[PDB]
Amino acid sequence: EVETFAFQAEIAQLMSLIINTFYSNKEIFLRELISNSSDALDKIRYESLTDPSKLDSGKELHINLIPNKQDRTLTIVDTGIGMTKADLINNLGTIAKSGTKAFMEALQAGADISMIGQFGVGFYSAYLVAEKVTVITKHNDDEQYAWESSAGGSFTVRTDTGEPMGRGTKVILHLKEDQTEYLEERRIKEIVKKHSQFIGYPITLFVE
Amino acid sequence: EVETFAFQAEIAQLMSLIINTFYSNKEIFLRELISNSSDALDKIRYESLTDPSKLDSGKELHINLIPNKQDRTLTIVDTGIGMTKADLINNLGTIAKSGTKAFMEALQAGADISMIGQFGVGFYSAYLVAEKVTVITKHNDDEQYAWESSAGGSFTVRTDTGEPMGRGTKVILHLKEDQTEYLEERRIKEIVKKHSQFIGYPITLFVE
Ligand SMILES: CCC(=O)c1ccc(O)cc1O
Ligand SMILES: CCC(=O)c1ccc(O)cc1O
Repeated sequence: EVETFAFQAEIAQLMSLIINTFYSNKEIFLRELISNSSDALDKIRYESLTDPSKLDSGKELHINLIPNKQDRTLTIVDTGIGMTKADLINNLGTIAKSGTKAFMEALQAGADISMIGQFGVGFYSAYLVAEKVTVITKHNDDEQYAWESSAGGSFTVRTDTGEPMGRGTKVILHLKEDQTEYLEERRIKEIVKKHSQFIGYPITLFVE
Repeated sequence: EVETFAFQAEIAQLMSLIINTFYSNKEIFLRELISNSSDALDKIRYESLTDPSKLDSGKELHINLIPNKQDRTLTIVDTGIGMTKADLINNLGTIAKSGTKAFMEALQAGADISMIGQFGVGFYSAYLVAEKVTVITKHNDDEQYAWESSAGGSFTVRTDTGEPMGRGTKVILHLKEDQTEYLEERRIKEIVKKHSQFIGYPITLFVE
């Protein structure tokens, strides 16, 4: 059923640093995740140029932001390329061992955490606001998996027996009890206007 | 021998706009190309995690900047993943039809040309300083090709019968007669310090 994995030592370190370093500009987490979704959307778009049957699983390419105040979650859904099980396990598709090394070396050279996505490890900036991230993903090659962590050096992967999604990745952020501002419609609008105003796919902010 | 292709109408338009729009901050072209090389280097690195024989063609991952004042060229060499012939033809691996659409829509909404790489069409910013770009590339799956354009709505692809390179892509910029500043060691250093100081692969500026 549930398989448990250890983060590579470097990714464990990165995460600890994101959770432990005092850093007020937490909002950048949404830019990082939107831009991840935008990159995955490019990949399914590039691939459908040569093989247009890859879109049999969803012809519409978009990003949705779903806050839910009861569950204290913000969900970023994209209909991008999705991850195989192998991708999930290899640090959600990233070059995370050397991306972290490069990042922790930019840090001790005049850079701040906001430059995280330049090293290809943006996803972990989710840990700025979330106490637990759950990642549901579906690639055309493979079945649907749920990936999950509350940091602490381990993550779980299970085949997700719940709701089919067709193709893409849903990042569910279970927010820290003091970061509920990121559930407010006004707050989300502002961040999307400020950090992601020129992203080439519809972004849709759901209402409650 | 030499096959000639037509740029897609949108890419033709983008290029014309890059060549024709008055825009003084031409230097951003080097940031765009370095960051393309860095992305390709990530791809061969991600792929060698699962299959370490993909590095049989070059174990070292780096970017080199080679000015040559006699030929009036600046060459950006990377040992990244390389392009197949198909990739070369599909707009050098980019989503260029819709990336341009997204870009030309950011333009008439408060954005300037420097935001070009956010739409995945950074490569064409080469036309800010070059009268002709020649692209030599080698992917592990395929042979070695030269791709070439002086804009005007057409590009050529030939199998490159010259010097083997092992794996990667070399972008040769044949500079406009008034943009030779980009051949100066001081000028290149400054741009690399200002726009690309935290890129996670060695960048080496060759000397003449
Ligand atoms: C591999 C690309 C992918 O599916 C993905 C990864 C991280 C993320 O925050 C969003 C995504 O869509
Ligand atoms: C497909 C990635 C690739 O080989 C490449 C493309 C454009 C570029 O300026 C440099 C590159 O290395």
